[PDB]
Amino acid sequence: AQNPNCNIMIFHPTKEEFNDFDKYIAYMESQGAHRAGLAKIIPPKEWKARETYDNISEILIATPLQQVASGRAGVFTQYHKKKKAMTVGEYRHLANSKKYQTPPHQNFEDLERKYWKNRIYNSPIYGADISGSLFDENTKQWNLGHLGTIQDLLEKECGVVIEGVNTPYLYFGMWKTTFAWHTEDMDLYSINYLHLGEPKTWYVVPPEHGQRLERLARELFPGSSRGCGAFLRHKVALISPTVLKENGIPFNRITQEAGEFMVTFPYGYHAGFNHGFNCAEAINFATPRWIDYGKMASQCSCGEARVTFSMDAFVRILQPERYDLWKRGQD
Ligand SMILES: O=C(O)CNC(=O)C(=O)O
Ligand SMILES: [Mg+2]
Ligand code: NI
Ligand SMILES: [Zn+2]
Repeated sequence: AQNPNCNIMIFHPTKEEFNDFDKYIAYMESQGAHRAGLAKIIPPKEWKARETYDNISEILIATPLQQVASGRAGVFTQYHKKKKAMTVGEYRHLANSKKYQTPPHQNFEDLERKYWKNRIYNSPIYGADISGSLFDENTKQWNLGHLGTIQDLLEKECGVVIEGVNTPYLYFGMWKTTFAWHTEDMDLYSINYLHLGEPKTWYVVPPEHGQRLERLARELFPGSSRGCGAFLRHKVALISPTVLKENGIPFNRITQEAGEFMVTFPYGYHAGFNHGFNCAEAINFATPRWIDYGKMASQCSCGEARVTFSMDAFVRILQPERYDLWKRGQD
């Protein structure tokens, strides 16, 4: 069995190996990369996503989100308070202000210590989930707006044509912006490219151990768990590495830098934080190996999780018994 300790693997594809996206995902899996839940892909030195980032300031962040925490430093939830619209140039100036800028630090480990000690005492503002792309149309390799769609994969595997579309999203971050513990919608893959700026630290639980994280979360968030049998779908709960280690939960950590891709694998729980002003692009995707995970994915039906149009068909075809209850949650 490849990668039996479920370590995060780092890949360096050549320019020739960078041509065929599907083939390279399957290669990484042949080496056991999915057992970690997360892999890093460093593009060949010949590749670029676009020519420059000098002309992005006029992108609008229509609904910036202030991430307000409740709880204790290692075990907390966050809610998102909507703020007034601002441009990317306005948001960058805000991120660099004395109130929001990254503090002085020695290295990534010192900054990680400061994040976990202090995060709850501040409310950073995140530009998340903005439909769009920063890849140039002429970038032919690993262009996240030109991937094979999940609807086409379901049709190729199962024979059924379905409605829906699959497009990328932009994330503009600042110091202490946080992504809560989650797996993807329908336990899909994700791919994330860090276009510019400061790093992103990730934490991940191997897919084979995801239910250990779920049991801890039910213990640590007992009101939320009574409310919803899949409350981590709400994407609000944070648990620190120290707390995970105290409770024997298997996990790994890695820091992504500008110019790097990360891939999350089906049912790989992940969480993390941004080091300072940055911009990432991400999209969900599927492969043949996903179908079995999609059929078994948990679902939130309490009303909270509320998701895209395109998840309807995935539930309806892969999970027909759950469909009626899930759709009640959506309405
Ligand atoms: O970058 C973020 O805020 C969160 N990203 C993801 O969870 C992802 O790419 O799957
Ligand atoms: Mg612009
Ligand atoms: Ni994710
Ligand atoms: Zn729910």
